[PDB]
Formats: sequence, structure tokens, C-alpha cells
Amino acid sequence: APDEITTAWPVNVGPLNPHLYTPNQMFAQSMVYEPLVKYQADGSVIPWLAKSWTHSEDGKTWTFTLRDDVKFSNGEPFDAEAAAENFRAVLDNRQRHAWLELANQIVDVKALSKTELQITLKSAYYPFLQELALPRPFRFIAPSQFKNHETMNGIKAPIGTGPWILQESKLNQYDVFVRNENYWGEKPAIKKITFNVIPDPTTRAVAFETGDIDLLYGNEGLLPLDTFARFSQNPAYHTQLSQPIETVMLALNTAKAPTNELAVREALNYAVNKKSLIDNALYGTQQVADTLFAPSVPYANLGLKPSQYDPQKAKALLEKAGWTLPAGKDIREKNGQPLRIELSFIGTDALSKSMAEIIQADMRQIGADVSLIGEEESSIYARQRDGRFGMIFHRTWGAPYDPHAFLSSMRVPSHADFQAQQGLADKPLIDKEIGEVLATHDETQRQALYRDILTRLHDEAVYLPISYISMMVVSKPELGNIPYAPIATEIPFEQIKP
Ligand SMILES: O=C(O)CN(CCN(CC(=O)O)CC(=O)O)CC(=O)O
Ligand SMILES: [Fe+3]
Repeated sequence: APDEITTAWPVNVGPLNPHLYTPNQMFAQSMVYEPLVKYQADGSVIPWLAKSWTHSEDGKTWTFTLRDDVKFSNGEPFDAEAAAENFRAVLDNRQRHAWLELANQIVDVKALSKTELQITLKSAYYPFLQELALPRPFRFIAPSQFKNHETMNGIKAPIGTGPWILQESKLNQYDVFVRNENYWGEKPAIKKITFNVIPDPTTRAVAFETGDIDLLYGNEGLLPLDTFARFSQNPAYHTQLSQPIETVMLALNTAKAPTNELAVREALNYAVNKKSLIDNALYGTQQVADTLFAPSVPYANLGLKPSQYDPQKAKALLEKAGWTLPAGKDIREKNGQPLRIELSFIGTDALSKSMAEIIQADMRQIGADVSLIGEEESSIYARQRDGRFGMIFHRTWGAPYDPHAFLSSMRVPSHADFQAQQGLADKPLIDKEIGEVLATHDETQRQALYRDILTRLHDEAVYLPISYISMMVVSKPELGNIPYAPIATEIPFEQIKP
């Protein structure tokens, strides 16, 4: 069947509530649900469910003109009432969306007619349109499928306007999607997509080698990277590696001994041989990261000075800070206290473990004792939210989140970044400036504020950037060239064209 494919995902796609997070998978929410405006790789948006829009001079009131020809997959019309009901349903759960500042800025949403939708904002929020473009939460389910006139407590059928329809889901086995034959836009070439639930990366590679699946698409965790490199040379297969999409880093706890000392954080940022780490654990497949955001990220080409691998310098910094080696020991001490740092990661994630072992080795060579704390996912996320870590693996979010949304979220205390930053004298100023940068319409001031925030974060050595990672593809050749989505968390199945 040349227009049916089988792929894999580590978990089910979830219930496909458009307005909720885990266990809903973003790429799948994006398959069914659509936005008012669609994000493009150049950073702009184009008309989508909204054909056009205007705003007020003060930038607080926006009026969208909607398409008039869009139906939900169940035949019900998409109109301004439906869109307004969705916004209400999202904002009824406002607390859950704190990380996204548009959810705090929207003050009112109302359908002025079937085709006119008015959105009012607290302030002149510059990332407005890009945040409407996101996979979640501002996309649209048929209001008939609300439960008790809400979505925050669940939905009935996951009815969107999008090019794919969920056919069926079987927990821990598979999810099947079919093409929407009444889609308002271009019809996908592919008719059916089956997602086999395959949690282990090795098991995913095996499934591809046996012919059980036709396509694997995902980030650096998709399959073992040595196997990837092998497949890349195998003439029976097709593989791809995108340009980098986001940063993988450690976050260092500025509020916990001994990472509360700037000098210790500086030393750590000279201690890791990142090129080696990438060649060893990532099989040469990713790029070295010197800064939180790659220089290609909007607002982030700042000429920030890299801390290159330099164990001599790391040891000098620590000696100067009073962290010195006792007679016959390899671990430094200050005030009888050992230089001991806990590194938390997801313990069943083989790649993270491999990286953690490398980081531990490199840091031992400069007299820091890194203890590896590998735990289940829920325990790691809990550590991130409450700052119970020394160092922790973390990542940025990709386009169109990076940098404005990721920075916005640094203000939210129940996220790793806030927690890592909590010990900085200038954290309140950073948070103030993050608030300002998002509202400011003076473009000169906006660049200054991004420079200031990112520069403080860099100079304070809050992070240990490791790698700018890429999306990876393995496919049967008959599927052809597999496109990448502008939005880093989306999978553009509708663009596959054998
Ligand atoms: O996952 C969440 O609950 C919310 N996200 C907000 C950022 N997300 C977008 C999302 O979940 O909608 C980025 C991402 O998950 O890549 C927090 C996080 O991932 O750290
Ligand atoms: Fe998220």
C-alpha cells in the first residue's frame, strides 16, 4: 500500500486534547488541530484559519478575519464562535498555561461576527502571533466535543480541522491516523499513518531493520546513534540529519553548594571536552554548543565568549576559589568540604547515562566528584520543578520558542531554569527584564534587553551548554525525501510525497 505508512513513537499519542499537555504528544495534536496563523521557517507567520488581521495603534486589540469555508472533520463549521469558545476553554485553565505569557496577556476574546474574531491583550505583546502558531494550546476542537462546556476536564472525540483524523488508539500498542478527505487545504499524498508504540531506541532500530516500520523521525534519542551512522551508509535505507534545532545543556544550581559559587560554575564550563563527548556518546552526529542559544537563534548573536575545554584553566579557577587537593586525594576540598556535585538524569535513558558518565570523568580530572543520580522520569521532573539538583540535563525548545518563550518561562518558579537561577543576586532584574522584553515595542530596547539577559546568564555560568542537536530520519527509500517542520516539535507528515 504505497500511500500507507507505519512509523513508531515511544508512547501513544494521548487523547488528543488540544488544550492539555502530557500525555498528549505535540506532533499529533498538530496533525489534527490547527492554528489561526501558521509559523514559517523565516520567523514570520502566514494566514491559516485566519485569512487576515489588524490591530489597534496601541497594539492591544487584534481583529482576525477568518476563513469561511472550514469545517471540522465531523462536518460542523469552524467560525469565530467556535474559535472564541476554544480560547475560553484554554483560559479557563489559565494556571496551567503560566509558562506561556500569551495565556496571561489575553484579557478578552469575542466573536464579532461569524468571520470576525477579536482578541484583547493586557499589553502590546510582541510574540503574539508566533504563540498563536504553537502546537498547543491555542488550536481548535469542535465545541461540541467539549465536556460540560469545558476542555480542561477532558474532551469527547478529538475533532479538529486538520489534515489528519485519529482513527483509533490502543494504549501501549498503536495509534492510526487517516487523511481528512474533507480538509479545507491541500490533501496529503499519504492516506494512512500507523504509529507503533515502541519505547526502547534499540527496539525501534530493530523494527526498522525487520521491515515492521517504514519511518523513524525524532531527535537525538530516536535510535542508537551508532546504528544511525551505520544505516546512513546502508544502500537499502535512507537517512537524514537536519540542521540543529535546539540546545542540550546542563543547568547548574546557583542556589546549592558548591554550584552556588561562580568560580565553580566557570570551572565546570572549562572541564568538559564537548567535541569528545559528541564523538564518543553522540557518534559525531551533533554540534558542540558554547552558549545557551546557538548564534543563529533570533536575538542571540551576541559575541558571547566561549569557555573552550581547558582543564588547566578549570583547575586554576578552582584553586583560586580555595578548592584544593588534600594530600593523596583526587577530589578537592574547601573548609574540609569535598567538591561533590550531584548530576541528575533519567536513569533508563541510555544516551543521558552515557553523557553523564563522560561528564563525570572529565570533571574528576579537575578534582570535582560528580555523583550520578539516575532516576525515573517523574522523579527527575520533580527535581527540576523544586530545584532539588546540583546539575541536571535540560534542553531548549526550538523554533518558535527560542528565545522568547524559553526566556519567558525562566520567570516561572516551577521550572528548572528559575530554580537553577534562583541563587543569582540579579535574578529579580533578569525576571524584570524578561517581562519588559516581551512587551516592548522599541526594537532597540528589545535587542538590548535580550543582550542583557543572555549575557548575564552566560557570564554567571548558569548553564553548561553541551550540544546543538538535530532531527534525524530513517526511512524506506520509496518514501522519498522526508521534510522538516518549521516548528521543532512538529512532524510534517502531510508534506511526505513518495
Ligand atoms: O511540557 C509542558 O508541560 C509545557 N512545556 C512548555 C514548553 N513546551 C511546549 C509545550 O509543552 O507545549 C516545549 C516542549 O515541550 O518542547 C514545559 C517544558 O516542556 O519544559
Ligand atoms: Fe513542554
